[PDB]
Amino acid sequence: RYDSLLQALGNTPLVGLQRLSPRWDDGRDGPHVRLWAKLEDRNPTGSIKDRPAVRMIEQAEADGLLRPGATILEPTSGNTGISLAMAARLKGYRLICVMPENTSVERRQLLELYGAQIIFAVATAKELAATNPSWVMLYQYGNPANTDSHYCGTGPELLADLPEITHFVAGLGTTGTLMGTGRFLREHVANVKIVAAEPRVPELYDPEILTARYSVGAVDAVRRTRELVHTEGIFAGISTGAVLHAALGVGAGALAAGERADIALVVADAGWKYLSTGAY
Amino acid sequence: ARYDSLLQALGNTPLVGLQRLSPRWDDGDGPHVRLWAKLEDRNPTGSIKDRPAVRMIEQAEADGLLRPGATILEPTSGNTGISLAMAARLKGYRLICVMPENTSVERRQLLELYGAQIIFSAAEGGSNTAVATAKELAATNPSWVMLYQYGNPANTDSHYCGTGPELLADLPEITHFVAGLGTTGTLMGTGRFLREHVANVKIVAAEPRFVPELYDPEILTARYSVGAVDAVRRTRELVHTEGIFAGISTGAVLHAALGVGAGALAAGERADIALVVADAGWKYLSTGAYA
Ligand SMILES: O=C(Nc1ccc(Br)cc1)Nc1cccc(C(=O)O)c1
Ligand SMILES: O=C(Nc1ccc(Br)cc1)Nc1cccc(C(=O)O)c1
Ligand SMILES: *Cc1c(COP(=O)(O)O)cnc(C)c1O
Ligand SMILES: *Cc1c(COP(=O)(O)O)cnc(C)c1O
Repeated sequence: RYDSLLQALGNTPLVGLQRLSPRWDDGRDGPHVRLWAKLEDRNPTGSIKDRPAVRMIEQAEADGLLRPGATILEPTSGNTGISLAMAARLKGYRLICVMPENTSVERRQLLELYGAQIIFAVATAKELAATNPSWVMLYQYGNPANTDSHYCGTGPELLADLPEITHFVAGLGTTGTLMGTGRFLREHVANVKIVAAEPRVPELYDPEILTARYSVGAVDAVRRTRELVHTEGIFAGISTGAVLHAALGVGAGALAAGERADIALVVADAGWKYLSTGAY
Repeated sequence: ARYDSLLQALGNTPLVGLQRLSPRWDDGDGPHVRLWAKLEDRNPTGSIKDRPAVRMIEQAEADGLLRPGATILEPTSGNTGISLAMAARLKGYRLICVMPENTSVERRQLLELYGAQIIFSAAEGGSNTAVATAKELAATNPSWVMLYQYGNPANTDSHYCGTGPELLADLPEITHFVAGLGTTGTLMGTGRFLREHVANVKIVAAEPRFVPELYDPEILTARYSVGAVDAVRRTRELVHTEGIFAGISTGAVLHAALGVGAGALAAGERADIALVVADAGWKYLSTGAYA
């Protein structure tokens, strides 16, 4: 038990996708090729972003860059702003997000609910921060604490739950998830594969880390999200579907090569905020 | 630990202290009065109903009453439908939900996504009408299996064997348990396990301003009615002060738990009060309650 919602963060579960795996059981036909989904919607605000956000705020607090009542500014497409907004409420900070306008209304309403101000993006944010040296722009595209939240949280957990791991599949945006988790995994698990999926350059990006990079179209992503919820029950956001497409490629490949695989993949958030789009 | 199936990643939900919101968080001018939030939005479909939906099916499975291909029928205000819709996809069953039209669009959406048939019963009569409609649909077509959540003891048992033990493990110093009073499973099963293990424990109900066959009034200390308006206000207050983005029934439980908390404070008595967050705010956004 916890004294704050902020502590009820991480230690997310890992779930075997038996129905969707290319081959769950070892058989006379070859070794298993299993997909394991890690449910990051199970964090305080519904997404993996609670990890880096919280750690970024705590990290600047400790660096002495924040004082109560202070204004925090972050460019975000939604999830980090929501995470940050939650944390700024409890800690007594103001939040301003710089966001693209083609975003789902659900994001707006949660930002508003948490008391965030929205300006309808990195460049914009950078300009405003230059204009207001009072403000703190944690900057998820370059803040080492993004990568650390994953090196120190996601990665270790994944290793603890899946020591037989062969591949890790995540989305590539700020790149924190793959740089943190991936470097930790490569530092502990020999010949481990680190696989991005991106839509068809931050400062956190390390080119040495990725093993693979699938580009995934929007139609494939949506299609795959639906398959996931039809077949495993998992009500995931759309990034998960791009991720899952790239997991089925690696899987198909392990199946064809008769090699054993256990393929951890990230469910970065749930479908809730994507409903308005009518992709579900 | 890991799970071979989403069906297993269920229960063992977190319990978090509400420091800002508890009347008196520090035991120092009075003993403390503490609110503890058990977060049942941490469940496969984001609701406490995962506990009972799963256990009803499995227990039906056991008793011989189900074998896939089979079609389940259930009346629901949404949460139970969703749980059952998810569990029915994995187990190879078809689902019909009877649900009133007043319900939020988000519930409809999810139900269809999981691919349940939904008969929207008329708003007039609420759940009585959703239930009566299912009984009549059951009466045509006896092959459809109605688990019946208002009377299936696998509902009360899911909380007796899960929710309760989990509470007692995390908050052994517990003095009250507050939860909404719907099918009555949560309060009956959690309340029965706790009365057995914790002497003097208070079981407190919240209900909105027919009697389910699960309902044993012996288990309850007190029934608090709560208006929608107070529920919305307390739900909003919960996010503003503790960051917890809860559903509206959680506001009603919060409103009732502060009553009890306020009671303990004013009499200088220690209270450690556990309240259920039955679901998150996601399915309530279209209502406008969060604007
Ligand atoms: O990169 C993604 N999502 C994503 C979607 C599809 C694919 Br394919 C890969 C990643 N999200 C993201 C990236 C950078 C910042 C934020 C943010 O929430 O502020 C989110
Ligand atoms: O009783 C509630 N919610 C509720 C709302 C306000 C108050 Br006060 C107490 C409970 N939900 C409920 C009850 C019975 C069945 C279902 C269902 O999801 O089918 C939901
Ligand atoms: C942030 C995010 C990603 C990408 O994670 P990064 O660590 O930023 O690369 C993918 N999907 C969702 C839903 C996200 O919020
Ligand atoms: C079911 C439910 C309740 C009440 O619980 P019962 O165990 O049915 O009495 C309260 N709130 C929500 C959101 C629910 O789905």
